[PDB]
Amino acid sequence: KVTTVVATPGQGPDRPQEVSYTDTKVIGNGSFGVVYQAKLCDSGELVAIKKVLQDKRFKNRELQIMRKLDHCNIVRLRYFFYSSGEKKDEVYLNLVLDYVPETVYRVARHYSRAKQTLPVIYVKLYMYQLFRSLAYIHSFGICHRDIKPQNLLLDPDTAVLKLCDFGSAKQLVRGEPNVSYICSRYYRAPELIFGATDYTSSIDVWSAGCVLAELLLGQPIFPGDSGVDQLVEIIKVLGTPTREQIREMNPNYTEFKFPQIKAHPWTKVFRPRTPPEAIALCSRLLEYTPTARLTPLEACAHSFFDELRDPNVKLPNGRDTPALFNFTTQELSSNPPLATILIPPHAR
Ligand SMILES: C[C@H]1Nc2cccnc2NC1=O
Ligand SMILES: [Cl-]
Repeated sequence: KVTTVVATPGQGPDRPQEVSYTDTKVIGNGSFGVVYQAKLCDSGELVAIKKVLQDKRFKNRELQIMRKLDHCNIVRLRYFFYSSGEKKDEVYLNLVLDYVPETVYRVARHYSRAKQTLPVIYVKLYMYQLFRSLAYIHSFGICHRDIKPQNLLLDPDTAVLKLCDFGSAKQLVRGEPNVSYICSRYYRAPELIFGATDYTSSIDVWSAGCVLAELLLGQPIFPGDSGVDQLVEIIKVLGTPTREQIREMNPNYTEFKFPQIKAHPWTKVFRPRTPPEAIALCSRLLEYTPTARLTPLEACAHSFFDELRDPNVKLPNGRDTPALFNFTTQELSSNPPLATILIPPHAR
């Protein structure tokens, strides 16, 4: 079966063209709808189609955001079109996205089940690209709100990483309140658990730190029973937050009645084989005080990733590393001076 739709390019001008695809099969699910895999008749290239029920009255936040983005470390919106569904009054938005099958989650699971550790070189590669993609979106004031291993797609051969699933993403506006119960639980920042509604894109940074730790440990670092137990799991490592730290998180409620627990030193949290740079970076990601956390750009500048800036660095499969230094002014906006560190001599 060959299907044809009138679809508008994602980043291109607003002019619909005919698009044909075949080999359609379901590969994903969610409250939003369904996700298909298909092959374009033109390029024979594989693509994901995210199908979301559309409230014809309101605009789709994910579409808006997706159309603005153009980055190597973000899954790009090829096309979008509309279709019919069930009732005669229902309209579905379809997002035609890059198809990348492997995920940081599956990759990390293979290692975890083999009682093995993911080689630090990959940790650096993956985390660096994640921080770069976050630096990009944050420069637009856009927060992802769902950073987790499942949302990090991997090309196993090039070690290119791409951020996906902007269904929870939003452009944060100082003054306007945001929902607190957001993000996947293990990767949920502490302020969110405190019911904060005036939070910043630094919640993504917390999430990223959770991913790093998980990759270093072989399992989630804060595996909470629930949204509230999530805080207990956190406390059992960072120790009870101080009254000032709690104040910083902008709480809607603090009546938790948590028992007094002392911090567990980072060096003790990880395997002894763990590089200090990784521990050091982690400790400045997972901080109670939101403003105390590194920005993605600073994180990219961290020493943990120095090896990546070495002119001789190579992928374990012998190939060259993906392009990591081709920054744009947009990307460096939050702190241009960092270019000195981010863009190395040999790269210029
Ligand atoms: C939406 C997200 N889904 C997906 C699943 C498997 C492979 N690639 C994908 N691309 C995506 O954007
Ligand atoms: Cl490789």
